[PDB]
Amino acid sequence: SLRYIVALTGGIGSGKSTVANAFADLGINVIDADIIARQVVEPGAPALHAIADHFGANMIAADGTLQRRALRERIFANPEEKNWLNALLHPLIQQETQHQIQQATSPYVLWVVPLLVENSLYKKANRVLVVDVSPETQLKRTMQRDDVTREHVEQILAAQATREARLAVADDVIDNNGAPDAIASDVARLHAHYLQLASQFVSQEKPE
Ligand SMILES: Nc1ncnc2c1ncn2[C@@H]1O[C@H](COP(=O)(O)OP(=O)(O)O)[C@@H](O)[C@H]1O
Repeated sequence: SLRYIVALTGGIGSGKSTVANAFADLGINVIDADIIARQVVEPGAPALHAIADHFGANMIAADGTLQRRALRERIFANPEEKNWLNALLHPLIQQETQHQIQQATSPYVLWVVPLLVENSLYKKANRVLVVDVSPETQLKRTMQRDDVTREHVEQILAAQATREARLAVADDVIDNNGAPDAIASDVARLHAHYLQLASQFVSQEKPE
C-alpha cells in the first residue's frame, strides 16, 4: 500500500524531536533519517562488508560491530572518504527508509529529516511540516541542551539552510519559540488534517 508521508524539518534546536514525540503520542510511526543512517551500519548490515574492503578489515571489530570512533577519525583526516562513504550509504539509506515506511501501519508516517531542504528531500514527501523558532531560540536552546558556546552554535546555523529557505518549502509551520505546551494543541490540529489527507490522497481526483 502507498503510505502518506509528512516530512518534518527544522534547524538545530527548533523542536524536531519534541514535535516528533507529540505525533508519536497520537499513534503515528516516526521514521527518523538519523536513526536510518545508524541502522545501515548495524552489525551484519551489507555496508559493513564494503567498509571493511575499502578502509581495512580492522574497521569492523571481532564481534561484527563497526568501530565507529575509528571510522570517524579516519574520514575526518581524509576528506574525500566522507564522500566515498556517503555514496556507498546513500542507496542503502534510501532502501531502508522505504522499507520502514512500508512497514509502518499508522494512518500516515512522520519522516524526520534534518537535511530536508539541504538535500532536496521534500521532493519525496507528500506534505512538508517545518518546526520554526527564532535564531536566538536556536542558540539558547542548543547551548543549554548540548552545553556548548553561542559561537559554536552560530557556526552550525551558518552551515545549515536558513530559516527562510525552510519556510519557502513548508506546507505547514509549527511555532515553537513560545510555550512548550502549545505544541500539543498545534500538533493535534495538524494531525486531524493529516488524517484527512491520508485517507483521501490515493483517490483524490484533483489537487488539494
Ligand atoms: N517550547 C520550548 N521551550 C523551551 N524548550 C523547548 C521547547 N521545545 C523544546 N524544547 C527544548 O529545546 C531543545 C531543542 O529542542 P529539540 O527538539 O531537541 O531540537 P531539535 O530541533 O534540534 O530536535 C531541547 O532540549 C528541548 O527539550
